Amino acid sequence: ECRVLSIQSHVIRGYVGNRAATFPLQVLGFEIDAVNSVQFSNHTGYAHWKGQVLNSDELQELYEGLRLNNMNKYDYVLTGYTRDKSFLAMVVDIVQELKQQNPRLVYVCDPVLGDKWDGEGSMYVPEDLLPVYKEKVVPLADIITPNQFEAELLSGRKIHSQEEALRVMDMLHSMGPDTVVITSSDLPSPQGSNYLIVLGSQRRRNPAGSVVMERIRMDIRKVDAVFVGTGDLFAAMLLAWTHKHPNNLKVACEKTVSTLHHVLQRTIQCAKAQAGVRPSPMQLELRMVQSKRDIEDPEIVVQATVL
Amino acid sequence: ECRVLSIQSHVIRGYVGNRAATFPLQVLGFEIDAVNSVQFSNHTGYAHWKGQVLNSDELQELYEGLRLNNMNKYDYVLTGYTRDKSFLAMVVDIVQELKQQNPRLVYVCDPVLGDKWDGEGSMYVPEDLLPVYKEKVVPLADIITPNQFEAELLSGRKIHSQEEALRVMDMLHSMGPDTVVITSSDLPSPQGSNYLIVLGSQRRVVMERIRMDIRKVDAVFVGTGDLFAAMLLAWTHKHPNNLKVACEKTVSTLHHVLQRTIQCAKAQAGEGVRPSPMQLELRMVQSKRDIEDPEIVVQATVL
Ligand SMILES: Cn1c(=O)c2[nH]cnc2n(C)c1=O
Ligand SMILES: Cn1c(=O)c2[nH]cnc2n(C)c1=O
Ligand code: NA
Ligand code: NA
Repeated sequence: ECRVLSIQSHVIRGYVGNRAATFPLQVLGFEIDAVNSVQFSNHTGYAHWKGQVLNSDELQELYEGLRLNNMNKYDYVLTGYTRDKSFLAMVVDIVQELKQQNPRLVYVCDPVLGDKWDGEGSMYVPEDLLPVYKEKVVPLADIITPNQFEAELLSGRKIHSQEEALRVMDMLHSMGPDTVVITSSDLPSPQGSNYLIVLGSQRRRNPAGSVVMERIRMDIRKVDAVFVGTGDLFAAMLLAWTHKHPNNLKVACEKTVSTLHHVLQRTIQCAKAQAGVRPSPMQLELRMVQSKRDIEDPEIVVQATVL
Repeated sequence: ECRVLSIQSHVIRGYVGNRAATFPLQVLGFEIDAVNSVQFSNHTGYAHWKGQVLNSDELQELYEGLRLNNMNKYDYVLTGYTRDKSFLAMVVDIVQELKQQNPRLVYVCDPVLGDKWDGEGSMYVPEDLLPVYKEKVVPLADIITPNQFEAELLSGRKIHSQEEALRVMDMLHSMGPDTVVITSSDLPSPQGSNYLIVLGSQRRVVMERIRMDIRKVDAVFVGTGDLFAAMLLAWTHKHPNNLKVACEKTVSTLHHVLQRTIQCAKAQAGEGVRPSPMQLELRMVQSKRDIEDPEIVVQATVL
């Protein structure tokens, strides 16, 4: 089996965090264990929400149970939105130990920090997490999925073009991860302003022992709606597809993105049908269960360009 | 869509409570929402375990979030192992309101209280819960899945035979639930000493009673009851007026999961060697196909 330790948020209603990542990965045959970092009624995008949060001591306690039972052996660790520094610090110590047990362990990290909605975006998490991500998390990460804003904060350099983005990706590689994917863009696109850019870069040592790097690009059609959990789903699927195609970033990224496409298209349709009228957050909840078939064998609806 | 609110335990490693009921129900297309009554590193059958418990106040606030957003509309509610009196009490108040919100809501309840090994009965929860189950839970439930021991405790009458079991089930029906299934019993089967009898009764007035003779296994699995209730919910949903088929698919599904689980357990633990709780964890993920369309391997007989 292939074991994944996913430490993310949980909601009763809806799909974000572990709710967005668990079903798909289970459907794909992964033994995914879910540590819920928070338990809320629904995501914070709704008008109302209530719930509890897990603290760093409780996380450590849970890991103790696993350790005591000699069940602290994983192939992958997967994290995303993290709200607290001591929690993030604990996540770091846990990954560090799991990597000692298994040096081949792959840590997939979605470095959630914030986004843009003008020019100079804003953060979604305490600023004191940035230094921890820079000095502790990223260095341990093997695969990261920052958006442009996050790539800039992590690298400490702004991005105004594709070449600058690639330079940032090289900087991020030097910080630690062999696979870097700047998930969202807003860089010029030959197809217009209705498209966003996805850039991916993967460094690996081939059979002959040569260290090479593969770079790809995708121009994805934007959507006129605010979805939640897509980044969590993107990271989970990237994990799954790079696992299946370890030396082919292109195919891995094309399947990840296509899976997202099918889920979002189905979600958009159902959302509209449930009215007209801008759908509510509830109606825009990802149609995960209904996308089982697309998750298993996604029809490739987009092709990446080689860089 | 068919929404299900499942209030059960959560474990990081393994499959029990919500871990045993969610994946299968999702695979089957249900929009199941999971309220984790606890979050443990693994079930209590291991040498060690750590975790936290959700208290009744936390359950209420989580529900408040749903209510405030008008997301308190469910087609089903699913509960199982509960340990606190106050938590269970909070659970009935919620089902109470959810039923007020949706009169057609079906409440599937697995009355976890205890079980009888050799002959004597052992309790799994504080006895201060029995009164709550009898007086408030069961009366609210529409489908219950007690083993023989639990049925005896709920009805207050002992069972020594099949017809006494059916009379107890008639008693449980009068208490409220239209569907009653005795998932496990000490009753004898002509199939041999290695089989146990399962009895089901559904009211809809017409009554449908069925019987299944199931093979036993010299191994202790955790989460099977949780999975049984989830699947019974799923299949009774697909076949609402046919307890016979709903139970054959439910039991057939468990068979495939346990069969696969036992084989992998022995493969990991050499022949002759008794598998550990870790090796005995249900092989849920690998049973996706069996959950979607279970090959029928057991026939129920209409009584
Ligand atoms: C996007 N998103 C959310 O909106 C959210 N809300 C609560 N947890 C959450 N998590 C983990 C998340 O990733
Ligand atoms: C059988 N069983 C257990 O033994 C257990 N232990 C902790 N949660 C548990 N749940 C939800 C359960 O169903
Ligand atoms: Na992101
Ligand atoms: Na039981």
